[PDB]
Amino acid sequence: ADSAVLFYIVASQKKLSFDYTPNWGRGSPNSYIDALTFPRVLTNKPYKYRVVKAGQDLGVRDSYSVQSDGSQKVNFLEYNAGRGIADTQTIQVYVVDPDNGNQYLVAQWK
Amino acid sequence: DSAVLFYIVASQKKLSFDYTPNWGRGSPNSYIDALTFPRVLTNKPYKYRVVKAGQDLGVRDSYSVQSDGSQKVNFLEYNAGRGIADTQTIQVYVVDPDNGNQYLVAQWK
Amino acid sequence: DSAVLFYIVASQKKLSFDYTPNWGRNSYIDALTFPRVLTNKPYKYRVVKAGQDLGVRDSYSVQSDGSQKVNFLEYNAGRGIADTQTIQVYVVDPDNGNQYLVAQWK
Amino acid sequence: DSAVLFYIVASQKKLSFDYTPNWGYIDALTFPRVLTNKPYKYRVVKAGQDLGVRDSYSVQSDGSQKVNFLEYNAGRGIADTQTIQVYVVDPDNGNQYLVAQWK
Repeated sequence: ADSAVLFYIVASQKKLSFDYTPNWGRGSPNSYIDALTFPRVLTNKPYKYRVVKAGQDLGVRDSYSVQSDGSQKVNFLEYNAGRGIADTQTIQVYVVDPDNGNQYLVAQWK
Repeated sequence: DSAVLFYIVASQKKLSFDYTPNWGRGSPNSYIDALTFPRVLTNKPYKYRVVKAGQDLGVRDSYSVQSDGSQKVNFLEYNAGRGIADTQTIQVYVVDPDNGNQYLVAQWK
Repeated sequence: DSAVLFYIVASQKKLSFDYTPNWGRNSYIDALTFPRVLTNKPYKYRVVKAGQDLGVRDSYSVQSDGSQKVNFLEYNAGRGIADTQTIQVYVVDPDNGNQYLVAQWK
Repeated sequence: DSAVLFYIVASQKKLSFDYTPNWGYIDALTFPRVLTNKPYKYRVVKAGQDLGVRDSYSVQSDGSQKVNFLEYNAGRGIADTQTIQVYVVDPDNGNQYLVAQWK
């Protein structure tokens, strides 16, 4: 039951809109996923992203900048030494809170 | 409160809401007779409880969520057909139909 | 819901509470006691009997052993409530007037 | 934060925990009474450097759990000069929450 939390948020911020519907970008070949873009990301803090590939923590990188349409791109090339991630691997993407370094899963591939 | 927001993101990828209060005024202008929210949450058919100057006016049935996402709370339905004099504090609570929990969403003075 | 739990651990490193409802019965329910209530704010309680809002009353003191008792005689014009009906008990937040369910009978 | 406190009260009506950091050169961190709803792991970060995750020691009968920094720092304690952050790791999603900090 998550109404108590939702309205804890409404209490703090009356007007809020976000969209973390995952857009998985595919390089060449299509087998590989090389990016993830969110249509509308939270902007209260300059969040960072951590990527996990098949159980391997690829660490934290600087975020690409929120674009004027509110979207943000995570470029997996920046985390994976210049290579896409084969789509048979599970990919986890975390937001990292800059204040305490907390990590929250926001996207998962398979 | 980042931990709570992303708890919401975890369960609800895409969410938009707007409870910026639009205080309606009858005639005379001194009286507030309504409150309108531009875009309410719709996951549950919430209702509204109104407290006028510390007096609990109780719960009533919600007006319809309109096609633009808006929802109106008519204080005439809580205050026996009179607006609320703007010198009184007004508290509006959403009521959770599952457990009857109450959460403040708008406050006049 | 682990994010929320550790949000609490974050704000408050050490915490113990116990709201396991001890109902006071022998067919009418005359009271409800909680072994260990939260004490960060002086909470009041609102009681609803079989859907009927009996409203808010002033709280009894938290006892030395951390317990607090809600006496339904103060809410129901001096009368117990028959187990027939569903009793809901809400904590009332004195800051904003919010209320959260914390106990239910049937 | 009362709204969230009582949401926890709602989900579990009886609960006690104690994460007041017992620091023991700092070799280790002990928590008198950890949550046990999941089998949490811990991640350590030293002076900004991610030491990563290690398997957890068993929760003691008195509810306490010990994090041993020798397992995270290649057999060496951490000098109190540096800031140590300690995160619980949620085994379901891999989320991490800060639960202790040294300066």
